[PDB]
Amino acid sequence: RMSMVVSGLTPEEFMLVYKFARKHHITLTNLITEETTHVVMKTDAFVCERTLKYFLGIAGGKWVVSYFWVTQSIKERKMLNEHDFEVRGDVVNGRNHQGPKRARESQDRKIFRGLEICCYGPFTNRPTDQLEWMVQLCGASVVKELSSFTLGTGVHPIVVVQPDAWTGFHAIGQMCEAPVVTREWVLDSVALYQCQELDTYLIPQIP
Ligand SMILES: [Co+2]
Repeated sequence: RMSMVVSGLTPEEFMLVYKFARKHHITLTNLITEETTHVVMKTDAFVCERTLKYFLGIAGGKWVVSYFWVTQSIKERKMLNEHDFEVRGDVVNGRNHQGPKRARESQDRKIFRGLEICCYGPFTNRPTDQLEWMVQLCGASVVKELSSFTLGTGVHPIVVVQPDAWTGFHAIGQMCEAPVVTREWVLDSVALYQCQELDTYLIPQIP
């Protein structure tokens, strides 16, 4: 049916979503799950802040719809089409790039097609498991330990790291034969719904 999650709103804005939820029998909740159909983002006149419910909503190929969908529907006294209120961007993508759009559609071809991803080392604003769930949702396979990468030709190993959090290293290459990228690779790739070329995110691996 319809399950809504909400992001970046104030209490008085949450209340309007609540009103809208009651009028149209839409379950409204706090946490985002697979069962959620809609993510309601706060936007400007339709770019939003990159949030966890934003990445996960896109990762699930959901309706990542601007808060304007609600108030306009409240004002026009019926459920408007999500189509005309869907979010277009953030800071990885200004105004137009169609992150959520590529995603609602593409579910056949997922950006992390046949990939083995390892979120290695400490992580901060984005928990290891949230990045893992994100990465899984885009079609990848999660590896927990560097030595657990499949010894088979068909998959490509990637090591995702968040530099700031440690005090990972430049010595991952010493423990495995995988490209090591910064977590921004995952975040952008998901934001934009297009697998980013590892090139700009690769980290110095010391021989
Ligand atoms: Co290849």
